[PDB]
Parts: sequence; structure tokens; C-alpha cells
Amino acid sequence: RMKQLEDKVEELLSKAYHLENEVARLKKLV
Amino acid sequence: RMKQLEDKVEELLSKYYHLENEVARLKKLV
Amino acid sequence: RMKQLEDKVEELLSKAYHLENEVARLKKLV
Ligand code: NA
Ligand code: NA
Ligand code: NA
Ligand code: NA
Ligand code: NA
Ligand code: NA
Ligand code: NA
Repeated sequence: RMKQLEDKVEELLSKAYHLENEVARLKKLV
Repeated sequence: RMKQLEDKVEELLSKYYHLENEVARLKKLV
Repeated sequence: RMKQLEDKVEELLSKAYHLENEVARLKKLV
């Protein structure tokens, strides 16, 4: 149950921090 | 347990919407 | 609350993926 969705939320957290940076890239160059 | 998960998924739910706006805005700006 | 949680991160993982795609698209327009 919960160790499965925690590692998903972990994955989610990583992704969010990833995309956040990407958007910063785009915005500073666009 | 389930407290911290719903906690973080709201962080994530809002992060993800926030990004969707940045992407929408950025699409207009290219 | 457990099942709603697991399905909520479902949407998140899937929106995470389309943001990667839409931010990848915007990369070579800027
Ligand atoms: Na996996
Ligand atoms: Na509550
Ligand atoms: Na936090
Ligand atoms: Na969207
Ligand atoms: Na996924
Ligand atoms: Na992935
Ligand atoms: Na790049």
C-alpha cells in the first residue's frame, strides 16, 4: 500500500523539481 | 501516514497546475 | 482515503508526463 505510493510521490517530487527548472530555462530565454 | 501523502499531493497538485500556467503562458510567448 | 490517494497520484504522473512533452516541444521554439 503506502510504500508503493510514497515512492510514487517521491518520483512525482523529483519530476516537479525537474519541470520547474525546465520552465525557468524556457522563461529566461523565451 | 495518509496525512503526509495528501499533504504532499496537494503541494504536487498545485505545483503541477502552476506549471501548466507557465507552459500556457510560454506557448503564447514564442 | 487510500484508493482516492493512489488514483490522485495517477492523474499527477500523467500530467507530469504531458508537461514533459509540452516543455520538450517549447524547447526548440525557444
Ligand atoms: Na516505476
Ligand atoms: Na483532511
Ligand atoms: Na513542502
Ligand atoms: Na494542460
Ligand atoms: Na509515469
Ligand atoms: Na519518466
Ligand atoms: Na535545452
